[PDB]
Amino acid sequence: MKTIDLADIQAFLYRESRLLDDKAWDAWLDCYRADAVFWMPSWDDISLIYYPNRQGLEDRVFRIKTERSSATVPDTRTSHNIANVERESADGDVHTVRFNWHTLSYRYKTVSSYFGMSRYAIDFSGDAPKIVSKYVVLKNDYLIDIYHI
Amino acid sequence: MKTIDLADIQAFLYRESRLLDDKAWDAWLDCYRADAVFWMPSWDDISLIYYPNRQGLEDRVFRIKTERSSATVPDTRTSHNIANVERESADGDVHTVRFNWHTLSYRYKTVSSYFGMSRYAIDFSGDAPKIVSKYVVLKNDYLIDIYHI
Amino acid sequence: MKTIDLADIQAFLYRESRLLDDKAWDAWLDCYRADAVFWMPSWDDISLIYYPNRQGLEDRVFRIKTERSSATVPDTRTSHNIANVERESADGDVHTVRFNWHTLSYRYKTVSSYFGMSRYAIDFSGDAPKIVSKYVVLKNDYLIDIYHI
Repeated sequence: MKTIDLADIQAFLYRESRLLDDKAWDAWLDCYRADAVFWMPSWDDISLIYYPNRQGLEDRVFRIKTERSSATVPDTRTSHNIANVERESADGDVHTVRFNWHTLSYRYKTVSSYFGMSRYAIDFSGDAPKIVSKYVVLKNDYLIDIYHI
Repeated sequence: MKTIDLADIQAFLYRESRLLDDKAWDAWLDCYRADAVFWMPSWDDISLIYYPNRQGLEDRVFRIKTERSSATVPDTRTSHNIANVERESADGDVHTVRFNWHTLSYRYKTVSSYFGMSRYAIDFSGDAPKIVSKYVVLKNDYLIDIYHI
Repeated sequence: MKTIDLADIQAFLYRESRLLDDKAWDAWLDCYRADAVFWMPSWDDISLIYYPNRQGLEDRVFRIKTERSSATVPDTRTSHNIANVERESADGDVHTVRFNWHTLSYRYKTVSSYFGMSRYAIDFSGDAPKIVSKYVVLKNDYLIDIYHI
């Protein structure tokens, strides 16, 4: 049995979000299982982002790399802040947690905040954890990319 | 003996604040002992909120429900972020902790931040924890309701 | 052997930052080894702060005390929020960690945010932990003092 606790899960969440903040896009993608679903719903009061597997995320990372390859200073500096992590369930080595988050983002003169809640299912059966499903609720919805969430 | 550690306390703090963010007002009230004191002092440089028992909080929740029962979209979305949790004392099954917090709030176009420190005494003697005392220092004091703190 | 885990490190980080938020300047200085190096680099796209030992920090605390000794209300209220703490290495009783942070600051009408990442090396060999090295990356760099970071 793999014994996985909240601290193990938090360590993974901190690493995953660090890989975005540090623009380590390939390492970041490797935190996701090839069959990972990634879903940020719209508020109907149609998703903001939906990918049924990781390929969609790979393509989006390709777009980000392409945009950045021409781009000059100032860059966008981001800082993820993962809070209030609660374990919801475990099914074998697949662990489901929810958490609140607040990403601060800065380029040049202006700071932007994005905040909300996320639910992750994470497969700990391999030597490195792998996200099986990501669900993101953006609360300040009225652009946003994957490196903000 | 109930052995209660910081993680158990954090789990409770995350749940309590989640019940506000998710507008689960009755479940939220049940995190508080009937004799709970709830105090957010004013800065004299008279409280912003004071209740000597839970009844005052029940009445305030009634007011919130009444306001919401007519209200249309956009709603106010809140996100609590509990940080820097330190245990201060334990007396039997009553555990006292302090922590910093930052609630982000959004309706329509504008994000609001509230931040400060809180001290909780929490009774873990029952099957579910119960807040015995809540003290809240709002640092950006110059409105605010119970779902922001 | 001193067994030190992430929770022990977090407890220390929370205390150290609390001593700044509560303006306990002498107690704060005592979280730092006399030979502590404190470095907040500039972005070259020359540091914002560099001290090769604690004396520089002592002198800066003296300046802060002098400024405050004449100053009237409203004061500046600060609130540190330490997030995403990851242990990087241990060498004997010296433990190195990185973390993200967001300090909120308020005086009078306006809230200011400072955010970024920090790396600490902390010596746990004595009865009280002592910072041996502090490195701070301020992401929203375009004033700031030691009580903001």
